[PDB]
Amino acid sequence: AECKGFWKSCVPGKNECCSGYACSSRDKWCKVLL
Repeated sequence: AECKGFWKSCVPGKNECCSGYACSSRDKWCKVLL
């Protein structure tokens, strides 16, 4: 099963993004550590 990316749309509490990525409910998108 594939996983979210960096620009994908995710929800808070789910963290569908791949390991190392964070979720932001502010814009409901994915995040990546600089």
